[PDB]
Parts: sequence; structure tokens; C-alpha cells
Amino acid sequence: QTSAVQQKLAALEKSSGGRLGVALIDTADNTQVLYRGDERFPMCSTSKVMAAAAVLKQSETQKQLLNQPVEIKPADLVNYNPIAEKHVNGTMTLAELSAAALQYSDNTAMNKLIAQLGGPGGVTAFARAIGDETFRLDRTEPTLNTAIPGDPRDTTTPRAMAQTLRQLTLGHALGETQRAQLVTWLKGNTTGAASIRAGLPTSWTVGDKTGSGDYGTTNDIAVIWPQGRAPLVLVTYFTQPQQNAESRRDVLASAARIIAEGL
Ligand SMILES: *[B]([O])([O])[C][N]C(=O)/C(=N\OC([C])([C])C([O])=O)C1=[C]SC([N])=N1
Repeated sequence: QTSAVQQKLAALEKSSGGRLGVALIDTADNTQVLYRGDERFPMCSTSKVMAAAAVLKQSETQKQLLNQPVEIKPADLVNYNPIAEKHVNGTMTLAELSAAALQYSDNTAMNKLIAQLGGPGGVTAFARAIGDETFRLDRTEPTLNTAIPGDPRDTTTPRAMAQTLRQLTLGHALGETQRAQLVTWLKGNTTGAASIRAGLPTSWTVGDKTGSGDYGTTNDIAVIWPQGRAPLVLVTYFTQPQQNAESRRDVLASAARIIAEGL
């Protein structure tokens, strides 16, 4: 039970020196393609989709929540804050925080989403509420990116994340307006052109959230609207043996290319 596609992904992984995890859902026929689909990987910033979605869910019963100001203080800045540092000693709304977290991967923005949900466990609780029994968020930014091999903290599986991303962006885990907002945010991501998108035909529309961390952890989760067919959901996770390993977005592109060529 090893397909040509899975054999190619194994070949790619071997040449990469690291560990690769892939999960595809083709929503035309609901079929799946997985590679290490039930192994755990550090999420790094791909976890920001779950936090933003959790806040969107809260906004379904609070029409003004996304307009609520949140104070940003100097002490709130962490390792990567390109948007929040512009608002120090001021405020950002929860919408602005969601956009910054998703489209620029601002880590201070993520921490405010996590706080709005009552801590990392509030993010996990939302995951469980929408059927994901695998996701776990245990820490805030920036320590949730330590990505230590064998550490279960702040991990999920490719299979679980693909399923959840489908429910969030194409399914009914969120209200219609909230689903549309999440899709809009993902489609406007600034960080993804070298990752999954780089492996797919350019005519296709992609909405994604990247992740980066220690152990050269390089991730991307995407919803894809190909030319001429139903949407796809694709998760590509990659992590390496050495703590100081360099980013390998090319490996994610290569995985996406193999998946696309298998359609
Ligand atoms: B998320 O995974 O996109 C947040 N990423 C990080 O905090 C890390 N790097 O982010 C920048 C600075 C944008 C990058 O160079 O990829 C990070 C945390 S630990 C590590 N080695 N890099």
C-alpha cells in the first residue's frame, strides 16, 4: 500500500536529509493522499490559523469583537513583530491582530489572539470543539517554535491539520461570513510564494499559512483552487535533525509538485 506518489515523496525526503509529512484532501471526491500522515510535527506559525479561527468563532456571538482594541506594550514584543511594533503604546483591533498574525506571521499578534482565548489551552479547546482531537497548543510565542524532536508540545499531524483546514475554510466549522474572512486572510498571505505555491501551476489560486522554527522546521498549510476542478487542501510539514538547520521551503514546493503531478 505504497503509491507512486508516496514513493516519490519518500525519495524527496531521503535526499532532503529531514522528515517530511504530507496530507492532501481532494474535495472533488474526498480522497486523500498521505505521507507520514499520522506522525506528529511541530506546527510553528501554522498554528496561527487555529487561533484566528477560534477568535472568529467567538465573533459569531459578538458582532463588535473584531473591532475591539487590544493594548500593545513594549514588553509585549517578542522575536518577530513587524506589525505590532508600529502600535507599541497604542492598540490593535482583534481583526488587525488576526490579519497581522496570518498575513505577516507577527508573533506578538499571535500572543494577543492566544490571550483572547484564555491561553494556549483555549486554542486547543477550539480545535476539539470542531472535531480535531490531535492538535495541541501548549505555549505562547516564541517558545512554541522550539520544534524539538520527540517533543509533543505544539504539534499536530498532517492528517488532522488537513481535515481541520478543510472544515474551517470550505466546510461549516465557522459561520459563512467568518469562513469568508478566514479565506480572504489566507489568500492575502505575504509569506507563501516559495512554499506550496511554488510547486503548483501558477494559474491556481492559493490561500496559505507558512511556519518556521528551530530544527530548520519549514511548514505550509494551504487551501487551493485549481483551474478546472474542485478545491484541494494540502499540508506540508518538514523538520530536520540539527537545531540550527536552515529553512527548506524548496522541499515543500517539491512535495506540492509531486502531489500535483499525481492528480
Ligand atoms: B512562524 O513559524 O512563522 C514564527 N516564526 C518564528 O518565530 C521564527 N522565524 O521567523 C522568521 C524570523 C520570520 C523567519 O526567519 O522565518 C523562528 C522561531 S525559532 C526559529 N529558528 N525561527
